[PDB]
Amino acid sequence: LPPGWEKAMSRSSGRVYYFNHITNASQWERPEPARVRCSHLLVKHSQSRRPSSWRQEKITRTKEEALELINGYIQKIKSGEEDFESLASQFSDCSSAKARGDLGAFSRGQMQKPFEDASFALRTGEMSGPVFTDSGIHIILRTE
Ligand SMILES: O=C(O)c1c[nH]c(-c2ccccc2)n1
Repeated sequence: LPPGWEKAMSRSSGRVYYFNHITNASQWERPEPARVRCSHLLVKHSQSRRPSSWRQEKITRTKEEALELINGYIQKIKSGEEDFESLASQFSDCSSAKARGDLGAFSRGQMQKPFEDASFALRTGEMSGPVFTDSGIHIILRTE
């Protein structure tokens, strides 16, 4: 199995699924470049390094409330009810929101490590689960 992937058991259904401990992605089916290109949606919380964004001068939501918001956006994106770009534009606490959350291409050595590791472990087109850094909690979409 590719980097980060492990076989797991669903508590709900008792079916096997696969879980990636580097991206936090999970999927039902059984699943390195010099540069990748990613978009993200960042939800900040009261313990972020900078609890402020273009959306809200003072961010007061708890880390747990940020995680519920992230999980509801992942749900909508996976159901096809919303697309990732749309929710990044509206709700991301990063100023990249104005660019549909696009960060452009980057190599290793540039981003916070849990972000970098998640970005380089995703396949093209693949979205992470919740990824925690000192900025807050991210959903990451690898686009190249
Ligand atoms: O204000 C912050 O802490 C912040 C805003 N954006 C980011 C960020 C951008 C790209 C990758 C990881 C974090 N951090």
